[PDB]
Amino acid sequence: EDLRLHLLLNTSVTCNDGSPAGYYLKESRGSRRWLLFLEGGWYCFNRENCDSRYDTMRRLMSSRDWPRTRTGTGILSSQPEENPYWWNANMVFIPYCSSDVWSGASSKSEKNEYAFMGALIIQEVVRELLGRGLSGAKVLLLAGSSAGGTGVLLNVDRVAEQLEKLGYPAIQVRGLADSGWFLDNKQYRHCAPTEAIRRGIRYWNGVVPERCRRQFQEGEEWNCFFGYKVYPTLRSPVFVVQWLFDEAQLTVDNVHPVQEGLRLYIQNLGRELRHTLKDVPASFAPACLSHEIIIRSHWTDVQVKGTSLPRALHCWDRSLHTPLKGCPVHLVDSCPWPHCNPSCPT
Ligand SMILES: *[C@@H]1O[C@H](CO)[C@@H](O)[C@H](O)[C@H]1NC(C)=O
Ligand SMILES: CN1C(=O)CC[C@H]1c1cccnc1
Repeated sequence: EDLRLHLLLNTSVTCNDGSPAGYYLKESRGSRRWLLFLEGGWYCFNRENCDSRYDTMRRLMSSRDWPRTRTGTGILSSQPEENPYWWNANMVFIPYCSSDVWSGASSKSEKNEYAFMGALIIQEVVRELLGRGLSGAKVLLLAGSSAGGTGVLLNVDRVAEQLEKLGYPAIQVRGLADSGWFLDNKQYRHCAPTEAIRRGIRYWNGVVPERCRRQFQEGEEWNCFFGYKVYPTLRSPVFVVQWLFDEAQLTVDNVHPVQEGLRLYIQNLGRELRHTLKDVPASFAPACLSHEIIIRSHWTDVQVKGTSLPRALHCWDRSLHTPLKGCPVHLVDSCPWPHCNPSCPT
């Protein structure tokens, strides 16, 4: 089940500390499908808080200690029983070592203690994979969880543009954003989350998709980190997986028996998330308190309206060949409290 580490041949494309970035790959020679998964794990946004992350979360800032292999799990598993959706695909795990929500385009230098190269890491992984078989692909699914899910939204159209400009117009680029669809909502108690993104973008030289940038304009690029604002600007097909009560959303909202004020807050959050997905035709949004799903081994277990996530993704593939009989692609729970769906993870 193992994916093998390859450090980037272009060693100018680096993790935060200047060590080379890389990717883990398991090829499937009989397949023209490629799954490129972006790991998540928050971010850091100034010298002091990146230094702390370097002390105790160093694998998210450096390749120096990465293992030579990783086991593929969930959507990265090659076992049909664990991955009914894409078990025969070529599998790529791209470690998150740039701490920039995959948006950065800044090298380490005499003025920069850290490199923030997430956007460039994605493009360099794609370039190097073209020499390893990606050139023959029919579908490239850029997937990701948490900050990696936001990274999908920020980067899927740039991957599509890169392959067009390199002369590969037959590769269909698509996105799968898991747990990366956040609300810039009012907190339950008062930390300034949107301010941290704004500061981060300046620290990272962060880049956002061009059409979204042109809408919000200079200084307001932080808006494009919020799915409901950036998604309408995207041209590539994007399937959105989002728990209605995402634990990271609750964290940025300062939410941890439940009285009326908090009950109303939680119910309003789920309703707002539901509302932002009403016109997202490929989506899976269960009424659960959880965080991430697609690379979890039991990702097969959750269902919305009787349809599992692997089935919904399979129906999405069919829709991209009018709605499909018994094969839905838009699956959003309507019940208003975490675990009102009996299939929620424990
Ligand atoms: C290596 O990466 C750097 C930084 O992204 C880029 O500017 C440069 O063109 C790359 N070199 C090659 C040979 O691909
Ligand atoms: C990008 N994000 C994560 O990786 C988890 C939480 C989310 C976020 C939203 C708003 C402000 N800061 C962070």
